[PDB]
Amino acid sequence: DLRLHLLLNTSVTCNDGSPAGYYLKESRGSRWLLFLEGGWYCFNRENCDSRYDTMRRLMSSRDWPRTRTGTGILSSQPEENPYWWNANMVFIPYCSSDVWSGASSKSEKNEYAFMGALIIQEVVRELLGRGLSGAKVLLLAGSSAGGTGVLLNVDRVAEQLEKLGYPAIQVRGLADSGWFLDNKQYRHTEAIRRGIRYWNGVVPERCRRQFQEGEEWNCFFGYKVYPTLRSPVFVVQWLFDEAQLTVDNVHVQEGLRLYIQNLGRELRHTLKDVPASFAPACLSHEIIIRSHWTDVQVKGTSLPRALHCWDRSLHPLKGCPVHLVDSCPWPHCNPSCPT
Ligand SMILES: Oc1c(C[NH+]2CCOCC2)ccc2ccccc12
Ligand SMILES: *[C@@H]1O[C@H](CO)[C@@H](O)[C@H](O)[C@H]1NC(C)=O
Repeated sequence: DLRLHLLLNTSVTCNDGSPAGYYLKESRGSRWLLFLEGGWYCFNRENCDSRYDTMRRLMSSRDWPRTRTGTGILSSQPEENPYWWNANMVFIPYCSSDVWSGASSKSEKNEYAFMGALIIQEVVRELLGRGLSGAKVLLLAGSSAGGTGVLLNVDRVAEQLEKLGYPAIQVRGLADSGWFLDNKQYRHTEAIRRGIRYWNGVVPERCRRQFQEGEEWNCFFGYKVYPTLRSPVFVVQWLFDEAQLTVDNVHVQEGLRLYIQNLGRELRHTLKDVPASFAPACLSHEIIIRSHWTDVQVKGTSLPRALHCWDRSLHPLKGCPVHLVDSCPWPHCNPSCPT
């Protein structure tokens, strides 16, 4: 169980103005995993109002429970988490509906607050007083919108710790199911463009400088923002991601067969030069906090093993690979895919 702490700076809020927060389980014998929850987003007054009605835990802390059970990479049991079972564990709930990009308070012109980028900054600052000041490695991880959130925020956390005087903490990222293609749909980007303006969204500075004003939406797509990042980032992405297919209007004859095979090939291509990555040929979505995340393998290597090999590479390795991408071209051509 991880224990809830609401932020002491009550000006850093969820969408409805309630305080944001984090769930923490300390491990005093260890020198930190900070996980960003996902859950889509909203981009105007009308669809944010709908989300407040039936997805309110993603917009408010008013009904959060006092504890959460750590699962998958957040579990403290070696049988469930061979990778980092002894680490300090943090779960940051997603209550800003902005893909963790926003920096805008609720005001007399704004019905909702969109503060995802500032929530991450404030969690880091308050954790430094609870033990993070002594850390050797801070791994910023996340699933779905939280995985895109890692890509948008990992270099800002690194800069924050450097400016605060902690140059010895190594900041790294782990992006799960947050690597999308802005491709042609099977049946018939504007929502991101509108969302960024609604949220006052912020993107990493080197990427912003490349694409310039009005084109910041580009930095939400992994294959465009990743080359601009300085922190080490491990990318986990199913080749046939269910959220990607939903946006593509896919739910089998020749036209759809070719569409699906082309999607897998394009995703494989975007990862060819990503040295730390794990990309199985499965139809699924998210994995790192699922309890059975230890089951899937690529070329004989599990995801917990690949992450352990990544740790060793940051001190190629014999029998300990870090770049693992399936080549077979159809969902479940990998026998270890989730049923
Ligand atoms: O915008 C898209 C997404 C989701 N976006 C959400 C926010 O961050 C980045 C990805 C997924 C598939 C898409 C396919 C084609 C065009 C746009 C797409
Ligand atoms: C609380 O957070 C806001 C927004 O980031 C910031 O402007 C303010 O300085 C913070 N308060 C303190 C005491 O640091």
